[PDB]
Amino acid sequence: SLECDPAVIGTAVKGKEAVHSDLGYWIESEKNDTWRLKRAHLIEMKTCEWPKSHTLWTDGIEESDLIIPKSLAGPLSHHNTREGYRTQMKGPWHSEELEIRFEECPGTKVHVEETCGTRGPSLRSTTASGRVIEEWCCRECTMPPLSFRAKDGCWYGMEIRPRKEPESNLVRSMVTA
Amino acid sequence: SLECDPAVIGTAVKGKEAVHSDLGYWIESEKNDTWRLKRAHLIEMKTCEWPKSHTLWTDGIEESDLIIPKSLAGPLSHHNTREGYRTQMKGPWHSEELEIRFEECPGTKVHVEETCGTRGPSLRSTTASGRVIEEWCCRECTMPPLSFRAKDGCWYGMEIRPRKEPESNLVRSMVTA
Repeated sequence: SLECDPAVIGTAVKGKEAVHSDLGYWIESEKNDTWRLKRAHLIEMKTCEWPKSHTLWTDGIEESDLIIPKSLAGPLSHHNTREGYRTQMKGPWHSEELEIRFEECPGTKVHVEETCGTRGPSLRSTTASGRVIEEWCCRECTMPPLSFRAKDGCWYGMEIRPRKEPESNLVRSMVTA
Repeated sequence: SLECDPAVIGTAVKGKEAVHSDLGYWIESEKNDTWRLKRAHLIEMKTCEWPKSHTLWTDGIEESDLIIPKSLAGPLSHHNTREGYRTQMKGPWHSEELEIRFEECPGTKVHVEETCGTRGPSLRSTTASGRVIEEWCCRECTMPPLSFRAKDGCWYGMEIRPRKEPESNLVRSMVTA
């Protein structure tokens, strides 16, 4: 009952490339030493549960490791994972159209530093004034960095914080999955 | 090492049908009340383990519920199951080309009755003399019966035994997975 409509789901693997898809989601994974989320295009967020019947590699998964949360129809799959990242409960899920993308936001740099702040809600790379924040960090995430390409610009994964900018003056997601 | 070559596996679900495939195996499943094995065509048998990365719905399976054995590259999947049947360790895996089909062998009928004998090595529907054995049973399997279509004719799943003919005068599989 809680389950997404399986009549319009399409999942396929061949070789080193895979996709979980439905009417609104296109979730690409790839084999690069290990299986990992490669990119996703999300058209309209929904709250149903992606059925395991239409999911690749559903066993041995920590729910907290899924990039796209279970509650937002994230596949319960090793294909919906990425080393150094956990579930993006507070991603910019308000955006109508979203791209999850492993690349630095334009004009920004991310450093891996134990000194960084902890994961909080996704921050956008530009202030409300429109100023680009150049330096970011994460404590133990992997490069290239998880980023979200949205209607209002580029947002960073929960792991990724401004390196010196005070978290106060930035735009943050008020969604919680 | 133990694992089948993934560069060649193609697995896909759309709606109520799925297929796990590679160079030699074509394994179809369907949603019909539950997800179940529908048919399989196996060009040549092999002994490797089908990787879970290329497998749908891999969690909470007991291995002895998988129809095609794990050791014969059977996918560790709820799509490789069928109610009333367990792992066909002693199927007629010697046959070249081979088709798993849920249908009575020609000229034969199968009765579900607890008085049947217990499961054993797969038996062919024709004696060595070429004579069709009409009446078969199984203790608690489901219809249509699990059968194998091979080069030398039609074989039955391990659960399906001759009703009255004394199994001694029949062709058994000499194969164990």
